Amino acid sequence: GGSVKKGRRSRRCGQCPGCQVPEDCGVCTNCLDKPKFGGRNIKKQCCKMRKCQNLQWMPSKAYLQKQAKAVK
Ligand SMILES: [Zn+2]
Ligand SMILES: [Zn+2]
Repeated sequence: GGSVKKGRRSRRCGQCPGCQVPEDCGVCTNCLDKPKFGGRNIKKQCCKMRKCQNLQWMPSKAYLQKQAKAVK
């Protein structure tokens, strides 16, 4: 259930508004959903301000399963 299926490889940049947030903004639905923000840690979702904006993506190869290694 928590595995990649209809998606591709993605890696957050690490220098955007999202990646620069190591804490909970405390004002977005996700954060406010936390007890410390009045919530109840029931929704405990990814902070809207934390979610990366720019990540490295690449086409999937689960359907092709081609080869791209140093065959020898
Ligand atoms: Zn937030
Ligand atoms: Zn980022």
